[PDB]
Amino acid sequence: MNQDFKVYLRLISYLKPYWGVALLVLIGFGMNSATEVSVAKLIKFIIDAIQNASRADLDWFPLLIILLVFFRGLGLFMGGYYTAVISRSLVFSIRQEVYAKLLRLPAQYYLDNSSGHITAKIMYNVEQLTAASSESLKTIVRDGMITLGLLGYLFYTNWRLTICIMVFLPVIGILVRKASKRMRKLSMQVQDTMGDVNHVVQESINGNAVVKSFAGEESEQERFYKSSEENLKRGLKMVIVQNLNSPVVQVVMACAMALIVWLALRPQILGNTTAGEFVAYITAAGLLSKPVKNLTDVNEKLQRGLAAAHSVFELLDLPEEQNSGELKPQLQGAIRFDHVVLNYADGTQAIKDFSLDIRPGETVALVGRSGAGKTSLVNMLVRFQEVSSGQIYLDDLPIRDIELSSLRTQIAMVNQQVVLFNRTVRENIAYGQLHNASDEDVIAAAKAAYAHDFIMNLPNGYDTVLGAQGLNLSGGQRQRIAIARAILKNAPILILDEATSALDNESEHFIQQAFDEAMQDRTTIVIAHRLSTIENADRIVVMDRGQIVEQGTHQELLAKHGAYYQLHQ
Amino acid sequence: MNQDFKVYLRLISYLKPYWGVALLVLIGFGMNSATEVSVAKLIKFIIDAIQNASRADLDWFPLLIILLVFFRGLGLFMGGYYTAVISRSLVFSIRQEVYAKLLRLPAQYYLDNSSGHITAKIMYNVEQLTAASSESLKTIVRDGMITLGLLGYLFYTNWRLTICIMVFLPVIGILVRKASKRMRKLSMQVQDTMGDVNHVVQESINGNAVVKSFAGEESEQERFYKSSEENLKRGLKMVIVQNLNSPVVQVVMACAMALIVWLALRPQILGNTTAGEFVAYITAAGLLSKPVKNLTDVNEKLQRGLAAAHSVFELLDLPEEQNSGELKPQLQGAIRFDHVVLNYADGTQAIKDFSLDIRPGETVALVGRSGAGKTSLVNMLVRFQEVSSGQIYLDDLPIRDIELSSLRTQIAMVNQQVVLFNRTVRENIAYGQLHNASDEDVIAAAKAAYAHDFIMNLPNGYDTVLGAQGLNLSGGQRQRIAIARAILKNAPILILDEATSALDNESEHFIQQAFDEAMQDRTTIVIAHRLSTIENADRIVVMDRGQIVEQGTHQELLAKHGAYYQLHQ
Ligand SMILES: CCCCc1ccc(S(=O)(=O)Nc2ccc(NC(=O)CCC(=O)Nc3ccc(NS(=O)(=O)c4ccc(CCCC)cc4)c(C(=O)O)c3)cc2C(=O)O)cc1
Ligand SMILES: Nc1ncnc2c1ncn2[C@@H]1O[C@H](COP(=O)(O)OP(=O)(O)NP(=O)(O)O)[C@@H](O)[C@H]1O
Ligand SMILES: Nc1ncnc2c1ncn2[C@@H]1O[C@H](COP(=O)(O)OP(=O)(O)NP(=O)(O)O)[C@@H](O)[C@H]1O
Ligand SMILES: [Mg+2]
Ligand SMILES: [Mg+2]
Repeated sequence: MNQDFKVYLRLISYLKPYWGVALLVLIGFGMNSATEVSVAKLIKFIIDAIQNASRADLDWFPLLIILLVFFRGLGLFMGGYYTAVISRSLVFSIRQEVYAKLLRLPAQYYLDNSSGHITAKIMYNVEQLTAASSESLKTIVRDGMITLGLLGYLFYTNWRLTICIMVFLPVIGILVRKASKRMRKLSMQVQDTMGDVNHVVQESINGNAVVKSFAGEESEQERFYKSSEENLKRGLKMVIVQNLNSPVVQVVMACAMALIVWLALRPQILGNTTAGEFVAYITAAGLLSKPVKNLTDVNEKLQRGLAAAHSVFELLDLPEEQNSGELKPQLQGAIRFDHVVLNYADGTQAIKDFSLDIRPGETVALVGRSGAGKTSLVNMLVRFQEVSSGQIYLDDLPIRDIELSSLRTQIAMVNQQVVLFNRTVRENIAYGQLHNASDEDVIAAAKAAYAHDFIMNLPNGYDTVLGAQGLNLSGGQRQRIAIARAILKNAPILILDEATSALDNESEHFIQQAFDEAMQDRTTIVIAHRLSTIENADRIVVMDRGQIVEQGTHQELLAKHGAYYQLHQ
Repeated sequence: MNQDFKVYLRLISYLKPYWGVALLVLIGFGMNSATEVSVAKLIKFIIDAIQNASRADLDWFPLLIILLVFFRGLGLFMGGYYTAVISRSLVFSIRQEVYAKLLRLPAQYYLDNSSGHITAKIMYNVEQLTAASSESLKTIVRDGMITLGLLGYLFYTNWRLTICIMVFLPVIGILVRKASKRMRKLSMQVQDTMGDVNHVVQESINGNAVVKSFAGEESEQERFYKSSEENLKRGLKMVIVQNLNSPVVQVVMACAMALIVWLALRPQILGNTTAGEFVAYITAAGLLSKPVKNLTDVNEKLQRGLAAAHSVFELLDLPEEQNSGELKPQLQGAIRFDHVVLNYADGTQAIKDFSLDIRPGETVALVGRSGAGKTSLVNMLVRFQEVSSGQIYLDDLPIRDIELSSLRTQIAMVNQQVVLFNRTVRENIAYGQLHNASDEDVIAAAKAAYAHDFIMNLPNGYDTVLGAQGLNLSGGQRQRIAIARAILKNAPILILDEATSALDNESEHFIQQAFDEAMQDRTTIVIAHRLSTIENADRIVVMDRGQIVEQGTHQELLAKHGAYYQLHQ
């Protein structure tokens, strides 16, 4: 339960480059505090000048008005503006850090956690951090200082009476604590339910074709309501708790007021400046009412931001993709699987004691049933999945010794399920590490794949902004953009995971003919089911439930009368 | 520029079932207004009882404290709580309406607009509507009434002086308007940039494999910063405008105060109850300072919510999927394409004068190059794309005459790019219209596809919660879940758009053997490139750039020595 202090301290580490502007908020809120205590002083002055008859003093009051207010504004702005600067800026730094963390999270994270839930963390939670911090830091400092000024003033004015207020403080302290802990639990619940609403909406957007074909609209609406309504009945409860706590505190303050007043309304009243001194105390006691109601109202906002900071720090403390390395060039591309075993988070054993040695500039074809672990094997080469027992040596170097970005930039991949961005055709080909390729480099790539001619037929050529998943292009078309992207990469190691599955006989013929000219001392791993493209591979690896069955050339395996010979049914 | 009134009125149509609780906020904020005006009255009373020596009257002051505060809280809660109820509830209704609208948006919307941009509309914008409305309605009503009470009180107290305040109002009015219009433009900019940040993050999540393989992290970070920073320098500008407007208004109020005071500090002061009457006016003038600063501070929050309501109403007024119909059963499934033409939003002509007549319980195979318009044609049958010229008659009934949900529920679809949810295996098979299928129905479907045995090998059988895109399953595996889903549907019309492209020779053999038993007077359209599965089709349609080339049986077309004969290379 003490974990709040740990989160508070962590947050403070971020406001180290803001110490300069931090005192600029204290100066500003210190003078606004000075302006509120000066109100009580002015009411005593205006009475004393009317009582002890001093019109000469009263002539100054109009000049004092346009001065107290001017000096308030100048301090109120200095305090308010810099608070926002510190807050909004500090949160911008967190938004960056949280995003950077995300890009460092492994492939399993992305698989286990939906877009909606992930989004709510960087969006809703970091946005809640902004609002809560920019309003709580403002109120807590501005109205906190005001309270401290007026408490000080009441002590200088009459410490005998002000000291009776301190006995009523453990009541308020217990009342604010009970409400605070209740609203924190609710803050946790209001943010989770919000990530749930985000999840429901994001999924509906992704699966719009299934939602439409299978008429799932009523069912999506139902689950949207379910999560939407929980989120509503939770924020309502939080508001009831808030809107009920602040006045109960005001009433337990009024009881301290009346008791202090009944003692101040004891026989000997002719001591203080009749009205002047008496009214000044009552005015400074009332000038305290509003800044305190503000301090109790900010508690909802404060519990909300604490729940969000806890979520942000949790995200930033998640285990991420392990990266410690060296910048090797992969040269030609020798690959060695030494007693490799691949276990998925869920305990599935996709690869079992797989051992294979690929020589540089060799075309090795992975063939087998679905569930053989072909994609699983190839995914290990780019560290999408970490080796759990065994080793992968790329040029006799343990794969994990190579710096992650140095490995990836050297291994070209044509994934089984083609992934495209909502960017131009050119931006999709010259993506990431290829974002410095010239227009001529892009056209060269699209020509190497059978992509150039269809690109030229699109409404805007290479500048046709592709839709959501490039779903404004046909099946085989999206597939050739992915090939163009990998060809442009021109990497020592190439990976073709069902790269032709959506291509017509004339596209498949040109691309395979253009992949004969792409054995430029380039090691390539082909996962194909069309026994025609497999046929010309240097080595054929028959896989079954993460193990090798057979190995060898198209002739060798057909002569063996086994699995490969039987696959020629 | 007047469009704000149109948005305001629209919003009012939502608070028709809240008229009951609406007066409960006026009662509550009316008594809190009565409590603030009673402060000025009490300060006059406390002075008058001290001046005109009435200790008997002063004995009541302690009871009045615990009464004014008690009656404030009871009104402040009644006003504050019901405001939140009305606000949060009204917005919940909008969140539902906005979501319902979304599910009614066409397939092109989903293609043209990214998940991130769409999300920001239902999430960020509807969340901004909540915050802005629940805080502006509260402040505008509570502090609006207070201002009206104190203005009234100052008129009863001294209307000769209070009337001089009205000449200073067109100054404040011009000052608040200039600031208001400036913050509105900024509110527009702060929300758009937020949808941009959402877009960048959502894309990064979807394309994590490309971001990883092509090392696009630095580039994603850059664009995240670019949109993140714009959003920061815009909210900062809005805050500067706010934090500078409120005090300038306070100073132009102080000038009206000093002028009213210099007239009240003219020779004849011995008229009013010396302190009593004078102080009461000054106190009620100062009790006005804070609720007015609140009314000028709420302007930022108000411009933010207006920009969001404008966005929400724009979303709700978008053209949606046209739906006017009749509940026909599609019976056996006769389909007639009459001089059909398909033009995509962007002007591409995917289908040109396509005419074809399918008889019920016939297997018609669509064959041709990529870019033939096979997917385009099949997509029209489920109204994913509307016919632009020509007609589609399903059982001699114009397709648009059939009610949308009635068409879709009767046409089973196995899409080219398989789409799966982050739900259990069973929930993915028995999705939407099939969400009432029993466990035995699900197992029957997965057995009909080659799915049952691999499902049984997964960590949790039919209860294995599938990942993001079902990417915790292999290629051919995800494909068989989609087949299972369509088999479970058991529809009169079946559509197989490259439904076997990821299946091994033994899965492809079982499924095609299990699809021979799925010609139960069922019309099926097969888009295949494996000339083996096409071979047994009743009719073969050779397509090229949205036109038919050749038509006929496997024998007829091979004997024709044309395109189909040439495809047998
Ligand atoms: C300690 C624990 C308990 C707390 C407690 C205390 C007291 C009670 S109670 O039941 O007696 N109640 C209350 C008792 C007292 C008060 N308040 C006051 O006596 C102070 C009111 C006031 O006169 N405030 C003011 C005046 C002049 C200003 N400034 S000025 O004179 O320079 C000026 C400038 C500009 C204008 C207007 C410009 C436009 C024309 C007017 C005046 C400014 C400014 O600038 O902020 C502000 C409030 C209350 C209340 O219940 O709310 C109960 C509980
Ligand atoms: N992330 C994952 N978590 C758990 N199990 C997984 C995951 N990815 C794959 N598997 C399982 O591991 C086995 C082999 O997977 P996979 O490597 O994709 O096979 P494959 O040979 O590429 N098959 P396919 O592409 O369909 O012809 C299958 O039973 C998968 O469901
Ligand atoms: N939403 C869209 N907007 C614009 N053009 C599109 C859209 N969808 C498809 N097209 C284009 O229309 C043509 C035919 O599309 P499509 O119907 O998907 O062909 P296909 O025959 O299924 N090809 P394939 O699946 O790759 O073998 C192609 O040139 C596409 O890029
Ligand atoms: Mg695979
Ligand atoms: Mg297609």
